[PDB]
Amino acid sequence: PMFIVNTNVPRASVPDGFLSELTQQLAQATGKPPQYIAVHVVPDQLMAFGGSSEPCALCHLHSIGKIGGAQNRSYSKLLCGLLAERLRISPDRVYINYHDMNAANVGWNNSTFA
Amino acid sequence: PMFIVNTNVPRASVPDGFLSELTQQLAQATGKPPQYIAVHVVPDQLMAFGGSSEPCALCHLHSIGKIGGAQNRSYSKLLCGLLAERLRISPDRVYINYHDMNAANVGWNNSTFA
Amino acid sequence: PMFIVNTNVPRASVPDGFLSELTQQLAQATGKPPQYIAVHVVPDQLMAFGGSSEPCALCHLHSIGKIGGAQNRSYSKLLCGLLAERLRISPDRVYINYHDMNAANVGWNNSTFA
Ligand SMILES: [Zn+2]
Ligand SMILES: [Zn+2]
Ligand SMILES: [Zn+2]
Repeated sequence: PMFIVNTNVPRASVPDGFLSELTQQLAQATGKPPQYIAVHVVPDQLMAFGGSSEPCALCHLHSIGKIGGAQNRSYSKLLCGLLAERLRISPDRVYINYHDMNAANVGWNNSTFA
Repeated sequence: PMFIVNTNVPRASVPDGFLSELTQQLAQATGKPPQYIAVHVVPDQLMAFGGSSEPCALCHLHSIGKIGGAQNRSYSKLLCGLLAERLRISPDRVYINYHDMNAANVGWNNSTFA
Repeated sequence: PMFIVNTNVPRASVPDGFLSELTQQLAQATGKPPQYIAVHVVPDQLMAFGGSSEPCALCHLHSIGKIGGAQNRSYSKLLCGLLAERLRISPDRVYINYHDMNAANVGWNNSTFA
């Protein structure tokens, strides 16, 4: 899994330990080994949500499998919870795009997962 | 809908009001309420288009529906027009990837849009 | 084709000529003219791979065609090779997501590629 969060929250408002928390919780929620989880946080962005520059987040989760209606609801509850608690972003100002990747379309270690 | 533009144009060359203009025009083009539109501009990037570093833009539009051949032509005319007029980027140095998302694959407010 | 690499390697560690090298190598690999290749490098990112903040890269390649099982293995060897040689990133700390785009879903020059 690869998770990116783009946010207008400033860098100093991203708490120490946040990438590690993301990694741990995504490993558990997806069932994937932590070694395969990548996370990326992009603060200080020029963004708006509903025309408003109040705190917001635009995110993507790519995974080989483990994507679907019920799973995605679970991930959203988890991730919006983290963004609210750690970054003080309202859940109704977060979008997360979920992408189920075919193994043949993910490169890693000089090859692909197919 | 959510729109990102990545560009090598400097931040100081992004005019005041640009995010609001994007929001408004995307609402109008997609037919979706502006409260549902998110926009993100990333200036000062290290980028090349066709081997050179004159102003350029690489963009993504994710939407739950409202994506298709004729619609996408209309979005491109709109968005390239805005990038040309406001950021002084030539339309032939803009790529826009259009992604039609399933509602179950978009997280928002602790759940999905399903 | 368009290629983005997001990395925690610092900007000063990105060699002069890297964008040009990516452009030329992608043109050769995809068989597309360099005029159609766009490249984007984003250094200094807050990211982790497997919970670790050692050097890593998270990448995307979007192309209209030229994506598939064998082609993607070849691109992965090529691109991991470049990131190892030029940015000193281990191949086992690189993910590349390959996205085969329909021509009608790529905007350019006020229209689409359809
Ligand atoms: Zn996406
Ligand atoms: Zn895309
Ligand atoms: Zn992707």
